[PDB]
Formats: sequence, C-alpha cells, structure tokens
Amino acid sequence: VYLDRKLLTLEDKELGSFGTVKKGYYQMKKVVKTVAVKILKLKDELLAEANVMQQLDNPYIVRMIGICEAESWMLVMEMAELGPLNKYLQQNRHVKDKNIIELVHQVSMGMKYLEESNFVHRDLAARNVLLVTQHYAKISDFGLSKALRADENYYKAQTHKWPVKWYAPECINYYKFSSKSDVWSFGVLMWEAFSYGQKPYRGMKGSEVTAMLEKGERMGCPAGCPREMYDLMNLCWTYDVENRPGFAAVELRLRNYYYDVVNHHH
Ligand SMILES: CNC(=O)c1nn(C)c2ccc(Nc3nccc(-n4cc(N[C@@H]5CCCNC5)c(C)n4)n3)cc12
Repeated sequence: VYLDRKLLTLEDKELGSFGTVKKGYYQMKKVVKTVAVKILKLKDELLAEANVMQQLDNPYIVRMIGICEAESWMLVMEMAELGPLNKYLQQNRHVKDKNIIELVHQVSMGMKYLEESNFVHRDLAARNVLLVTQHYAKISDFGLSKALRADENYYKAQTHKWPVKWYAPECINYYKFSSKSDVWSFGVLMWEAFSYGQKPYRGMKGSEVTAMLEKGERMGCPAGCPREMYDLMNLCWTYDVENRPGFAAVELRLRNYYYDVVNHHH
C-alpha cells in the first residue's frame, strides 16, 4: 500500500489540475510502470479514496498502485494514457457510434462490478472515465465513493460541492445515494459520450435542472445517437428509484445492443 518515494519518478509538467494529476514512473520488481499520480494541494479524503480503490479488482476500474507520503500526499495509479473520456471525444469528433457503444458498455461492466461489490461511486461522469486506448475505458475518481453498510442499500449524506447535473432526484430530495442513483448518473454519462463530451443541461442552473426533471422533462436525443441508446438513457432517468433498472439490467441491454451492432457491421 505504502510506496517507496525513491522508486517513484514524477514528470515536471502536470497532466491536469484536490490538486494536480502528473505522469510518473514506478520501478516495479522488474519492469518500470508508467503511472498517473494524484497529488494533493484533503488528506483523510485521499486516504479514504485509496482505501476504496484497494478493494476493487476489475478490468474497467483504474488500478491503484499505492500511496506515498512525501512533499505532498500522493495516490499512484496505473496510467490510462488517453486521458478523460469527455476531453478525448471533444478532440476526436469522428469516433464512430459503434466505438461509443463499446466504451459506454465497458463503463457499464465496471459499474455492474461496483454494484455487485456494494460500492456507490457518487461521481459517475464522462470526466471520470479514462481511456487506456480508443477501445478500452476505465472508471476513475473514487473520491466521493462509499462502501455501503451491510444492512442498507444506500449511503445517506450528512450535509450537501455536488455535481447536481449528474445526480438522481432522490440524491437531491433525500440525500440518498445507491447503485440506482449511480445508474441515473450513468444515463447522463451516456448522453455526454453520444454528445462527444458536451456538458449536460447546457446553460442551466442546478435549480433549473431540478425543476426540469420534476416536470418530467429529459434531455433530447444527441445527433447520431441510436434510438435504442436514447431509450436506455431515458430508462436510467426513471424518476422512481424502485422502478429504475440496476447495472445488471443496464449492462445486459448494452451488451446485447453492442453485439447486434458488431455483427450487423460484419
Ligand atoms: C485533469 N486532467 C487529467 O486527468 C488528464 N489530462 N490528460 C491529458 C491525461 C492523460 C492521462 C490521464 N490518465 C490517468 N490515468 C489514471 C488515473 C488518472 N486520474 C485522473 C484523475 N482525476 C482527473 C481530474 C478530475 C476528473 N477526472 C480526471 C484521477 C483520480 N485519476 N488519469 C489523465 C489525464
């Protein structure tokens, strides 16, 4: 868990700005491993984040190498070279629809795993999906994640910043976060991905988003998004928590649609 700072080499220029994300190298038992390092500018939050990542083991979740306490506290992770999904899609506007389905399906597999593991992500957004390659996505950013109690299917937040545009109505109304509220966020993530990394609910305040949803209104179908994928976004945006599907049902819908698109392409 606790890494050796002399086996860590950090790059001077940051990748992005709880502080900063930098590229580095970690000397392993034989090979050198390229890493992404979250550097704090908060300590207990970083340790809790690390504690969540250490418990997860799935191909569609970012692997934590360890933590290091040096000049600042550091969370060292396996590098996903292509960076955040929203930025990548904004920069690569010609990624095919089949490829977007492939990536969102991978996110749904990682989330099916998280749901099975009884962890709630609480910040599932396209900025929190990282690309290993153009065909391999991993979920990142476990800073708000919670391990659910053995006796409850939700985490109750004590005092409300929150990414409100990705939050289900029960998060807003009752401060209750479950794998079903992660499904709602996944619906917004799908909308972002099929919109090539555009921000959801453009030009609206959080209170205006809440008023829109309460009226039963939902974002429109993005340009070129298949009807089946839009129907799935709408199903993730089921107001009633009990009627909303879980990740097992969402992943199955995506898996079947993806292989329909794969075999039709052949
Ligand atoms: C901000 N810019 C970047 O992250 C970024 N820019 N570029 C050009 C990159 C290239 C590769 C990676 N590769 C990586 N591989 C593994 C883990 C990470 N992580 C990133 C975050 N946070 C940022 C910040 C909060 C929102 N989400 C992402 C966490 C927690 N892990 N990044 C990250 C980036």
